[PDB]
Amino acid sequence: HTAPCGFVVTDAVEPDQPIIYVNTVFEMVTGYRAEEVLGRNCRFLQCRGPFAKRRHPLVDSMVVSEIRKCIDEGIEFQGELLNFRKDGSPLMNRLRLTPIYGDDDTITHIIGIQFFIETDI
Amino acid sequence: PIPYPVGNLLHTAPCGFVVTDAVEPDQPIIYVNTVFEMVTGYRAEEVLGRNCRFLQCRGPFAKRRHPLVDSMVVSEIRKCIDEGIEFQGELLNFRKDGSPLMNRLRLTPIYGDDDTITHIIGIQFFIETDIDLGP
Ligand SMILES: Cc1cc2nc3c(=O)[nH]c(=O)nc-3n(C[C@H](O)[C@H](O)[C@H](O)COP(=O)(O)O)c2cc1C
Ligand SMILES: Cc1cc2nc3c(=O)[nH]c(=O)nc-3n(C[C@H](O)[C@H](O)[C@H](O)COP(=O)(O)O)c2cc1C
Repeated sequence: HTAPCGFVVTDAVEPDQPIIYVNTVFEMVTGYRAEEVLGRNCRFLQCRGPFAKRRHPLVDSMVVSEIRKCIDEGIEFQGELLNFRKDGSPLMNRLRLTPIYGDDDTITHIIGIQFFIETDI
Repeated sequence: PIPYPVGNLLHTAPCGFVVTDAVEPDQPIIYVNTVFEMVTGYRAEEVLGRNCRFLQCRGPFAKRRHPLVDSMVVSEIRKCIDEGIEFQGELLNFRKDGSPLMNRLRLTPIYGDDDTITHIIGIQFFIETDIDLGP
C-alpha cells in the first residue's frame, strides 16, 4: 500500500534547491531521515554515505551535468545515476525532475521522482 | 539502539502526489499520498483503481464532471497524457464533502525500460480560489 518511488520537493527560490520535503520511501530506501536531509541539496546522495566528502567517481558526471542544465533552464529531466544509502551501499536511481510554476509563471519548486533499482559491490 | 521512525515530517508535505499506471487502460490510480487524502477528503482505498477525473464531480454521488470545471483545460490534459508529455494548469476539483478545490496540477510521464511510458505522476498544489457555490 506504498508509493512506488521516492518523492523530493526542493525550493527553487532559495539558492541551491534545498530540500523542503522527502517522502517515506525516500527515507526507507536511502536510509536517511527527513530531519537530516531537510535544507540540504540532494547531491549528498552521490557521496558514499555521510562521511564521504566528494562525489564518487562512478557517479555519471555527464548525467549530473544534464541535470544541472535542466534545473537551470527550467525543464524536465530523466536519467539514471549511481547514488548511495546512508550506509554507503550503492543504489541505481532512475530520476525524473519536473518544475512547478507558481502564480508568477516563475518556478517555485522542483519535484524529483526516484525509481530506485538494485545492487552490486 | 532504538529505531528512528520514518515520516516524522509528513505534516510538511506541500502537495498531493498521485501515481497512475500508464499501461493499464484509462490511467488507473495505483497510489495517492496523505496530503491528497486529507485535502480531497477521499481516502486511498476508495480512489485506487479509478481514474482521477472523479475529482471533477461534485462529491461522490455525482456521476459526471461538474459544469463549472473548465472543459478546455480538461481537454488539454487529455491531449498531454495521450501525447506522453508533461502538463501544468489549474482545474476546479471538489472535496468529498462537495466544496470547491482549486487544483494547480502538474503531470509528468515516467519512461521506463523500452523508452515507453510506465507511469504518470500527478503533483497537486491546492491553491486558493474565490469560487464559491453558495450555501
Ligand atoms: C528536486 C530535486 C531532486 C533531486 N534528486 C536527486 C537525487 O535523488 N540524486 C542525485 O544524485 N541528485 C538529485 N538531484 C540533483 C542535485 O541536487 C544537483 O542538482 C545535481 O547534483 C547537479 O548539480 P551539481 O553539479 O551542483 O552537483 C535532485 C535535484 C532536484 C532539484
Ligand atoms: C497521474 C495523474 C493525476 C491526475 N490528477 C488529477 C487531479 O488531481 N484532478 C483532476 O481533475 N484530474 C486529474 N487527472 C486527470 C484525469 O484523470 C483525466 O486525465 C482528465 O480529466 C482528462 O481526461 P478525460 O477528459 O478523459 O476525463 C490526473 C491524471 C493523471 C494521469
